[PDB]
Amino acid sequence: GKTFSNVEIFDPPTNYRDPQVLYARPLELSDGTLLGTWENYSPEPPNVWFPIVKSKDGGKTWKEISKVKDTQNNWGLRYQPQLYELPRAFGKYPKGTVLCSGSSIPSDLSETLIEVYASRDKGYTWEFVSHVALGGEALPNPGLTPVWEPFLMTYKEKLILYYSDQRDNATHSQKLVHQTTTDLKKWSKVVDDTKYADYYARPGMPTVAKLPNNEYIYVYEYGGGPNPPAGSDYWFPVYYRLSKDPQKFLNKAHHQIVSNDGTTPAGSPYVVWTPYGGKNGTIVVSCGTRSEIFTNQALGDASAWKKWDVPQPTAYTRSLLTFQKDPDLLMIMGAGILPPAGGKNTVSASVVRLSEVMK
Ligand SMILES: OC[C@@H]1O[C@@H](OC[C@@H]2O[C@@H](O)[C@H](O)[C@H]2O)[C@H](O)[C@H]1O
Repeated sequence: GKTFSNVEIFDPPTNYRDPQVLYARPLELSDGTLLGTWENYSPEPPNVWFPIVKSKDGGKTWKEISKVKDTQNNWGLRYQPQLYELPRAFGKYPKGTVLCSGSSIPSDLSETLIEVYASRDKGYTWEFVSHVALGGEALPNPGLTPVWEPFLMTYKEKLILYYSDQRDNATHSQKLVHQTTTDLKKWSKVVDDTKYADYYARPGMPTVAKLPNNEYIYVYEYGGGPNPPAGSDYWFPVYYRLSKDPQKFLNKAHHQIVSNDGTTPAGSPYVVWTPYGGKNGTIVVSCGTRSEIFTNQALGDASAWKKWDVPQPTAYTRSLLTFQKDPDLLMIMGAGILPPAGGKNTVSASVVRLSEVMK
């Protein structure tokens, strides 16, 4: 069988710091191998690292094959890891190089630094590549200037790195931006992807997927979005935008995700698209406060969102991956909840079939 539920990837030592683990991310390589990483809250020193686990049987079993370490700052690689495989060469880094981006942060949380590291041997060894974005104190409070949450994607001859940015702290509590590169060393000026005029709004957590009508869907949580539910005065509903040019979401109309039964997903979303289910494929979205997946088989039409149960539990920024040799297969991977986590977080995954789940 290719499907499985709740297979454990990592059970953290008892001495790891709340939340112990968080922010799981998967990656499929062109040879079918899977890589996985997460925020790894070990007792320091040594400075924290991003572990790299590898599966050769479609995620049934896993083994750690390396650690991505901060070799530049004597801080550690601490938050918001993101794995990505180059689909083409950039500068001296050929097609098939594995990138691991993430934020390097000293233990005292006084600064944030989004880095790119590269592996030329499919995840066994790593080398620093470049510093992308420096920010201030790593607490999500209005007025601080941190940067967070890198997400990578290619577009033609460019690689784009999307992230969350609090540096414009006289105008936006947080906004969403990107930089681009053609060689993985020189990065463009910051470009805005999504921002709202009320200072207290905090759009965050960008992820992106390519649709088969040559548009891209750009998904994020809209901190401070309208109509918080009774008894809340600030929430993080999931919104998205559509654009033929993925450098230009800023000027595109936004849409909230709401399923046909009225469910409003919120918190730390993650989107993928898979060439399965019909001529438009299937867009799949997870959010960080519910266990279901949300699907759209109409290229992001706002009235076509569906919702389906899966056996993988709710988790912060629960992530998604679709298998290139079988688009019907969906991996859902998580590393538990935001602290306080009560010592309960583990890193785990399920593989489901959209054909079975979508009934
Ligand atoms: O990833 C660990 C997590 O990051 C910090 O918050 C960042 C905050 O999270 C999103 O919801 C927003 O885009 C961003 O400002 C937390 O302090 C830490 O637990």
